[PDB]
Amino acid sequence: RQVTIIGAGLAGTLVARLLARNGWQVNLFERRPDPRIETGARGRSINLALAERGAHALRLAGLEREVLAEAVMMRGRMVHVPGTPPNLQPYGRDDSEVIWSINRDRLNRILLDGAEAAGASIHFNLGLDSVDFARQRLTLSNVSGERLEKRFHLLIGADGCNSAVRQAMASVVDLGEHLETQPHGYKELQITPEASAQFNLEPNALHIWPHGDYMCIALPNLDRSFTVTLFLHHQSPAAQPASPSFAQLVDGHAARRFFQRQFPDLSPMLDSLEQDFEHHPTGKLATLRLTTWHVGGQAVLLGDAAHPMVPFHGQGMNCALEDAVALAEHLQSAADNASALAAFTAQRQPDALAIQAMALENYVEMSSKVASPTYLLERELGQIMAQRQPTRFIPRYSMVTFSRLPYAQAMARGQIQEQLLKFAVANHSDLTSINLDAVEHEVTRCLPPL
Ligand SMILES: Cc1cc2nc3c(=O)[nH]c(=O)nc-3n(C[C@H](O)[C@H](O)[C@H](O)COP(=O)(O)OP(=O)(O)OC[C@H]3O[C@@H](n4cnc5c(N)ncnc54)[C@H](O)[C@@H]3O)c2cc1C
Repeated sequence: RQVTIIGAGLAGTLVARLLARNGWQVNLFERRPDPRIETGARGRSINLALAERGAHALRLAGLEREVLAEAVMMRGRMVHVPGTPPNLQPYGRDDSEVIWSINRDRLNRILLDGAEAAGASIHFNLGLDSVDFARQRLTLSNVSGERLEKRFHLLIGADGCNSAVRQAMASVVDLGEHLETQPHGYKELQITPEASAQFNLEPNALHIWPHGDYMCIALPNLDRSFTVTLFLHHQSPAAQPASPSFAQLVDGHAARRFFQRQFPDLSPMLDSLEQDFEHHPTGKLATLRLTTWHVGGQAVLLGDAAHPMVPFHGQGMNCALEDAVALAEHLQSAADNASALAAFTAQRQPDALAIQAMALENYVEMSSKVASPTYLLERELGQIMAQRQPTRFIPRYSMVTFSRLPYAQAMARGQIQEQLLKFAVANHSDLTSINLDAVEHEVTRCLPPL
């Protein structure tokens, strides 16, 4: 059984390992050069939040130990707001609930080694150009433009949010594609080990600078450098045309004044802010949903290729790793590749839609809009119910971040919990008019333990 994978990123390299371990002949093609070839280059790859979902997918592949050896433990959040230095807000309810920060290039190199150790052949410096589904052949382009034609039996599209495989599929089947762009862009910035230490930025934490309609978030690296992401409107809306947006930050000097005003404890650590701002492009935020992820038994999409999402729950990589495991499982036990791909799509598509929406709801949190009094009372009640019934009432964030519950079931339980809270608080001022024992009974009736 032979398979061709396009894209030696996170999902593609993991599924290569799993399939090769299961006895598949795996050929993996990647447009970029092999990052394991030693150069003088200082890598500027971002650090990623690896949660229990991703960690478990790596465990199944036998790689968790190697990845975590090169990852920084984030025990909690540091929320930077004016008035006092931040204190750690620890994760969940014990020490075992942490998030790991792993550098993208480090993870990629570990996955590549893992894929080759399992028997996969990885071919770099070759970009997928086109696919011929009738004759079962695809075309790759090399660095100078030479076009190489190859046979495939099964094509896995793991080539990212602008997947060339997906583009090829659209020419033979209606993907039912819907694109939802968001008004925020992002810019990746860097903190050196020296800057971070000078201003005492805690390495073992996730750092956030909230500011209503815009914000920054930073994740640590092994060498004490941090990667910072600014999220900010591309343009100022028609109302509030003076509100901050990238269009006002016409150059690095404007960027610097923006940070000095809005993020004063962060600006001094951004040594290369001006250059980073001008040299790096402003990224776009979008969600892309497809009704179908496969063409018969010939081709399938996974990871960012199948379901681009906004980066606001730190789950795109975690979802991509989950995808790789599921795809390998379905391909190993299916009647033909066509059955495997349909079964895989039916399992993972509802979960992808769920995290895409929950990421957007996490993204919608980033707003200057105040919390309703109703909302605050619901939150207080939910914290009490979480204490009294910790196996039934679990905040949706913890279900997503610290468990392996399928995304769609996390969203379903969150819906039940929110309905329960909405009716318990409906026409009550404060908490003292709410019968907490009666509410706890409703929690027991409506939410089975996990
Ligand atoms: C700012 C930001 C922060 C994020 N933070 C997090 C986080 O904290 N946690 C998290 O879980 N996720 C995070 N994500 C999401 C995460 O980066 C992605 O979901 C993840 O990288 C997708 O993995 P993938 O393997 O599907 O795609 P990729 O990692 O993008 O891999 C695609 C690969 O295919 C290759 N390729 C592309 N086109 C071709 C072609 N034509 N031919 C051959 N090869 C090709 C590319 O070179 C690349 O190697 C973040 C995203 C952004 C933008």
